[PDB]
Amino acid sequence: MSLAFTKTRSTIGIVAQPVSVEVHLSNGLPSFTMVGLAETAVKESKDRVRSAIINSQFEFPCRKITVNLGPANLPKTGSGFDLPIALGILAASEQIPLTNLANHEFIGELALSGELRGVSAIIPAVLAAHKDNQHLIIANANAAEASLTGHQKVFTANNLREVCDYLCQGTSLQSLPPKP
Amino acid sequence: MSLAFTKTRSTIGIVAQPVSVEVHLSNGLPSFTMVGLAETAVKESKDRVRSAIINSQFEFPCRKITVNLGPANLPKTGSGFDLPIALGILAASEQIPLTNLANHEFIGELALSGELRGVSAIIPAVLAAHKDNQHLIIANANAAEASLTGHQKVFTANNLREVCDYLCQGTSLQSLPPKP
Amino acid sequence: MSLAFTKTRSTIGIVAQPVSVEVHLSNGLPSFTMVGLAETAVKESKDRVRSAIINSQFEFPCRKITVNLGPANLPKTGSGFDLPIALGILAASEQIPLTNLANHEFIGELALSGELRGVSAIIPAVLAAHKDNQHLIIANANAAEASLTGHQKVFTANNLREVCDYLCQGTSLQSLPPKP
Amino acid sequence: MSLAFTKTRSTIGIVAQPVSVEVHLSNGLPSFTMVGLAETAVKESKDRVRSAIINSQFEFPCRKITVNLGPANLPKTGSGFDLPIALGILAASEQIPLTNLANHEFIGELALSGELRGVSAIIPAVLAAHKDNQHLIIANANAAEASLTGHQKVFTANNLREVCDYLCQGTSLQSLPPKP
Amino acid sequence: MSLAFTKTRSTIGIVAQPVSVEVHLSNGLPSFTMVGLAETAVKESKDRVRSAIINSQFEFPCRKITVNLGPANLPKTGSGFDLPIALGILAASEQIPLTNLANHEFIGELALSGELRGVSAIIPAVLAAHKDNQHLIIANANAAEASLTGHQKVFTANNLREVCDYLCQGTSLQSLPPKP
Amino acid sequence: MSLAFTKTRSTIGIVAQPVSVEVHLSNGLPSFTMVGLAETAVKESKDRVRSAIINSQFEFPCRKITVNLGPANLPKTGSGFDLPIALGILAASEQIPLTNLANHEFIGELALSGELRGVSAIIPAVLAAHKDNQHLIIANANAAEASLTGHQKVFTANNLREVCDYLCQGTSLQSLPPKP
Repeated sequence: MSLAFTKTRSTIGIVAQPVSVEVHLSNGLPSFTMVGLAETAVKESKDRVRSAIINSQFEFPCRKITVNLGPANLPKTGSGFDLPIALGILAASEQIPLTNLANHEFIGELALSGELRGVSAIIPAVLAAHKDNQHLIIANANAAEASLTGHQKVFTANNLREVCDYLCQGTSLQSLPPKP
Repeated sequence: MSLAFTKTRSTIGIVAQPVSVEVHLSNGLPSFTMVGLAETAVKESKDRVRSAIINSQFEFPCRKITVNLGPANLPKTGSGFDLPIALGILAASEQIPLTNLANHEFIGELALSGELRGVSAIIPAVLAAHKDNQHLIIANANAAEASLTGHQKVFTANNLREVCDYLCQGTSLQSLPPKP
Repeated sequence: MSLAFTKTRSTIGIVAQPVSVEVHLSNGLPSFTMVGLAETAVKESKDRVRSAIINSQFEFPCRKITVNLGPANLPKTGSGFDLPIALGILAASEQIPLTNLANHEFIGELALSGELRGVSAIIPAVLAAHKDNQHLIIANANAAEASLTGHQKVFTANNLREVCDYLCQGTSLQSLPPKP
Repeated sequence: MSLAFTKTRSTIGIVAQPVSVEVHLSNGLPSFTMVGLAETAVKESKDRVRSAIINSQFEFPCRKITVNLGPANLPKTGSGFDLPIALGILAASEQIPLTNLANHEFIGELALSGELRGVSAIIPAVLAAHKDNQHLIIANANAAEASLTGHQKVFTANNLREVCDYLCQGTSLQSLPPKP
Repeated sequence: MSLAFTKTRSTIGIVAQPVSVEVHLSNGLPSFTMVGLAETAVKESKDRVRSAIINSQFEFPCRKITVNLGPANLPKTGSGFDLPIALGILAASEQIPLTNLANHEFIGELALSGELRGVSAIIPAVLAAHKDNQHLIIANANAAEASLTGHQKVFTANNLREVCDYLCQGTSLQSLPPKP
Repeated sequence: MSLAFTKTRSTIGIVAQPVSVEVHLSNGLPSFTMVGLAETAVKESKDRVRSAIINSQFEFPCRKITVNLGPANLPKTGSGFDLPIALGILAASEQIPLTNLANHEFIGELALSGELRGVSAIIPAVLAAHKDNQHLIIANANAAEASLTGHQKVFTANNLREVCDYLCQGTSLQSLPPKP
């Protein structure tokens, strides 16, 4: 069977509580289910992620998908849950080796072309990821904001193809710009 | 490809936050998903855009239509998203050459005849468009309001066919009144 | 094509905003879609219009109906939108020549037999139609209330067949009784 | 044709406004639509009346029933709309001659088996039916409250077949208020 | 005829209002419809009744059930409507002699297996049953609370099959153990 | 037959009322019904439990599931109802002997891999289970919180297979950490 456990961060107040996106593909009819108290802003990432995956020259599963963005108590608010979901889908469809996601935290928003967009309130997530020793991968638009941290384990990408190539083969991504 | 990008502006308060209308025509059955936090454009812009496209002697895709409006975490209020969405559908269906959509914004609401009615609070959009060096193509009913600025590279249109010809061809569209 | 426009009024407070009912018949399956922020009272006019057209010895289209009500950002409240919509459907289905609907403004709801019924707050609509020099056609029940103002160029009908006859061949259509 | 115009009264505040319950059996698949701002306590009248009409040895049409009860903009709120709706449905089915509902106002809900039940706030309906010159009909349970007025033309009954007889062949409901 | 009039008591304020649970069984496709102001806790009772009936080695009809618990204007907020509904459905499909429900008031919910459970605020129901001289039947768990009154004629049971046998044959379920 | 009961606790106020979980597998089409006053956080457990059962190398019933968690008046508002539901489903589908669950109480949510996660406020459940003398089984993440009571019979586990072996085979494992 195939299931993937991607990591990310959700901000509640000042602390970015860890969140564990958990995709799981079944053999039933091609539905799409999201649980874990997903707010409307994050409950509509279904079609957005579908388009961002199809447009990046990938195979979007024709299978019963079931995302589980939850510790079931915490409601999810931000819009940065598209990159974790897309990478979880790809990893659970065997298009990405699941061992690449060992210790990475992904935060990003996907357009309909696969291009990544900048989420808001990124600093708490970067601080939490640094404190947890995890690698963080964010959209280019947040590179300027996260440059202050000066943490050497943060990478920024332009689109989903960049992140997929980095995970599968490690093409160096883009690092973060120098501290101001 | 079947992916098109368009630009418009949503007015919250006094600022006109740029919006990125993204249309992606998939291969499934007829659908018109409109992700992005639209309130009254959700289920109303669909039918107006469909009828305006059909009545202007255009092919309406018999596919799964996914429309994603600008930033995900930004409620979108006005009714002027019919022209950007219609042009995005036409571009994604190749009925318009999308290589000429880069420098132009679009604002307006479409009737069922393909005619362009006048949206409210338009001058902020003109200011923003000129600041960014973009052509702003608005409905004829807002020509009076747009003429105050006298900004060059701004235009106004009677119906959707006028704009589609101004893009496919290069016919001068309407210009603006000199300064009534 | 199968596309007809009608005019009516929407009374809020002391001002009767102009509303342009727009009807389009497409080739899809049977359906009836309203647009323009129509409230429950307005949005429930579908069945009333259907039965009023059917019982008046007219032909109700089997096509997909699509009614767009005037400005897309103005909620519609009154119940007098049944007559404009019925006339729009008949005009779009070629049952009526649509040149007659040029300068007239129609108000008044429809019973299930095709007979017209009165609607509250009719004086502002009469005033607005007077300022625009538009032939107003209202339900016969509203004659006893409108005629007190002694305003001419306003005609009152009892059933949809009467209005259709007046538009097709100018068969009188009664008139507001003397001020008495 | 298939149409019927029953009558009843709706009580808001102290006054009881006239409410013309109307029916139209259109050709098509089985269906049932209750137009006219009907609240839930009226919207279950669908099943209530269907069961009453199949438990009173009557025929329930297999046609697209369309029960409109206006004035449309009046928020019907009571629950004694089952009897007028059932009578109108029967009349539109040519089971009850429609020449008998000319001067009869009906009130009182229907039990699942056919027996009429008592609705609250009946006195204002009695007062209005007195100030219209109508044969007001109520459930037997309301005889105690109708007696206080002592008015005539206030016949009452226990089940549907009692009131169907008072209309078709067998007159003399013979349940006038106990005391003048 | 597949009809059954069971009875129960609804408690609002201090008085236990009478409730007449009425069940019909049409000849259509399988369905289920609860009529009246059935609150959430009541309308979920459909599956509870179905499971309790199936597990008790009874026969669940494959018909278009239609449960109506009047009056239609009194909210049914309690949860002890499960047992009366199950008994009515059984009696409708010639599974319980209808006559045996002559003067019995049933209160208490069910589980999937059919075992009865206690309900809150039982004393007023017993007081009303004594006043109206009905053979009240309550859940076994409610026996302890229904002792302070000390009224006779009140029976208790744990399984729905016990009540079915008592109604069909008569087995003296229990005797409401006395108090000092 | 295919009916299985499981026990758990819901914290309402300061007390942990028992919540009997009941699972019924009918013969109809594949479905899933959660009867009882279950909030979104609880009725979103269908997908979680299905995925946890499938991914643990178990068999998920291809039947009309019907989950009831009584009483039908307590607003079940916890987040650790997934483990009792999964255990009940497995027992109902003759996958776990039903005699094992006769004395144990279960708590803890599930992931899409079957691993158990830590619910909030486990202490009241431990206190109530000790008072009633039931073997409480909780997720490993709650071991630290459950250690500060000193009560034995608080065995823990990491995934569904662990608890299944604990019941089926008897591989008792894990326990409260010493007594800090």
